[PDB]
This record gives sequence, C-alpha cells and structure tokens, in this order.
Amino acid sequence: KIAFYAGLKRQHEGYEVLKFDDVVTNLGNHYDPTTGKFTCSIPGIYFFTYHVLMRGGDGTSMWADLCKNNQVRASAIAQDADQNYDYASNSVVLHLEPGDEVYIKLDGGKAHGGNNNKYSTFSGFIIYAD
Amino acid sequence: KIAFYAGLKRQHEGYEVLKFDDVVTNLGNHYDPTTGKFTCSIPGIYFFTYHVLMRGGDGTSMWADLCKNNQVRASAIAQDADQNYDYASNSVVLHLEPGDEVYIKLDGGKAHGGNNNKYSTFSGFIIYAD
Amino acid sequence: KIAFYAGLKRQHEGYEVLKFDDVVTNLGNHYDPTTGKFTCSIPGIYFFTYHVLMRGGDGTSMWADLCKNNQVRASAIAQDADQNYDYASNSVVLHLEPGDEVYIKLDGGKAHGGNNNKYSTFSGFIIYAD
Repeated sequence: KIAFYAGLKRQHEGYEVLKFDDVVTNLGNHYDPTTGKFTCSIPGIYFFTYHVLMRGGDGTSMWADLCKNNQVRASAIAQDADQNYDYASNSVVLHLEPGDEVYIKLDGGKAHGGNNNKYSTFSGFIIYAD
Repeated sequence: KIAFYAGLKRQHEGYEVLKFDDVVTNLGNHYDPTTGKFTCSIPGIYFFTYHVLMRGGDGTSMWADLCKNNQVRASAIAQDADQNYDYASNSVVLHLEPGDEVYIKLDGGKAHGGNNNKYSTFSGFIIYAD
Repeated sequence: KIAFYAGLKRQHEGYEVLKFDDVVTNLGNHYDPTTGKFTCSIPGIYFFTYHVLMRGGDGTSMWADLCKNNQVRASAIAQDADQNYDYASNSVVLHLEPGDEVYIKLDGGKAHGGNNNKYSTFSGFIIYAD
C-alpha cells in the first residue's frame, strides 16, 4: 500500500523544492517531509496532485511544477495583478522506476505558509504495480 | 466498491456544509446529498477532491475546506479584487474509520449555484481497505 | 490496466475539443491524441481530471468542460479582468460503457499553448471494472 498526503507548514519563496511537512497520510513512509520528495519503491503507475497557494498582498506571479528526478512533468502558474491569493495546481499519472523522485518545485514567486490549515498540498498513490 | 461524484445545484453563502445535490455517481450510497456528507463504511484509505466556484460579480473572497468530522483536513481560498469568478479547490488522501464523515464546508463568502452544469463539485473513492 | 496523462502542446481558442498531444502516459492506448478523446473499452467506474490554463495578456474569460459523448459532466471557468493567467479545472468520477468518449471541450475563450511544459493537462484511470 502506497499513498501520501501532506501540507505546507511554512512560507517559502524563490526556486526550491517545497517541503510539505504537515504530514497527514504516509503509507510505507515513501514520502520524506525533510526533503519534500516521494521516492518510488516499486515500478508502476502513480497518480500525484498538488495545490500551491500563492502569497496574498505581496507579489503577482508564482510558479509551481511537479518534477520527476530532474525533469518537469507538469507546470502551473498562479497570477493576479492585484496581489490576490490564487493557486498553482496540477495533476499527473506517471510511470516510475524504483529510485525515481517526485516532488513539487517552486519556480519563482511566493508561496503561502499556512501552519496546520493545509492550504498548500501534495498527495499521491500507486495505481498499478508493474 | 465505493466512489461518488456530485455537483452543486443551488447557490450558497456564509458558513455551512455544502450540499452537492446533483449526484452523478454514488456507488454504495455512502454519499448523502441531503447532508453533503460522505460516511465511511469500511476502515481504509480514501481519496477526495473538490472544486468550488466563487460567485462572480458579488464579493471578493470565498473559502471552502474539506473536513473530517469536526476537523479541517484541507483548506482553500478563491479571491479576486474585481469580483471575478475563481475556484477554491483541494485534494486529500485520508485514513478513515467507519462512521467518519467527510464533507466540504463553506467558510465565508459566496458560492456559485450552477443548476445542472456541475461547476462546483465533490468526489471521492476508496483506495485501500484496511 | 487503463490510465493516461497528456498535456497541450499548442494554443487553442473558441469552441473545440482540446487535443492534448503531449502524451506522457497512455496504458492500453485508449486515449487518442489525434482526437483528444478517451474511449472506454471496459464498462466500469473511471476518474478524470483536467487543468486548462487561460491565455495571459489577451482576454478575460475562458471555459473548459469535461464531456461524455454529447453531454457535459463537469464545467469550469477561468476569469481575470486584468487578463492574468488563471485555470479552468475540474475532476469527475463517471460510470462508462464501451464506446463512450470522454474529452475536454473549450467552451469560449483562449487556452495557453505550452510546448512541452505541460501547463494544461488531462488525465484519467479506471477505478473499478463492472
């Protein structure tokens, strides 16, 4: 059984892997909140989704991408000229090999740092094992 | 087999459980459109997702949270200074026990009341049984 | 095994089926990038999700709906008075019969044409077989 769901506890900005550290579900401990990475243990087909809230009242654009190893597999942007809250969100279905790392990367701009309110999230689960 | 998908038929505002009453899928009848609640029947791991459209032309912020019993498990905001339509959406993976109730709560602001167009939605399914 | 994920390679506008032609996953080849349609091969219960990015700097509203055959099953709008990027996104769980076609239709407005960056996406997988 492989599934996880975590939220962002702190605010972040710039270009970095987002460490979702408010962990709600983590079957098999394949998601690591100290790195923000899900590491594949079984070859197969996996679903992932993310929702990253842009900071409000400070900035107009924010990008958040889902990556596999060093490669973008989905991109998203939040943008609002009046500096309103808005989301960069996307979903994927990927084939993974053992060792592959899946994570969300901030690619410019500012992310809201909810404490335990889980505004910004990352989840995933295996659909098929090879 | 446990899975459901429903849309909002009427417009709502304030602080209340959203009753998605345009039911498209409801395997096992574990979602109740008269309460807006999914009730767990089997201990296990469940995926849920929601997309709630803020009313356009009347208001600037709207919040919608996914709850388990009396506890927030995901939060979302829609915000636009020019009163444009925008979405409060999120997704989760949760462990549930029989009797647990999962639902979307409006937490301030105004939600669009599509009739049968299914702009605002709530869906879920079991991933694993314990 | 039935699952797929694809992104939009080109920009589109108006009223047309969106052809997600940047195919990442397509188990069983049930998604056709030349038509934009997923065709059901097995009766059962299926999850789909989509995220369509509105073009920035040219227009204020865009609609994108998920359809089954000739019927809307989910609707979404992106809207921003300052012509900012924003998303029309939704998710569904549907019962399908063999031959049923599921696709995303642009229903007015302008969609961003990312090349291989996968800003705009469509994915799905079977949950249950009848």
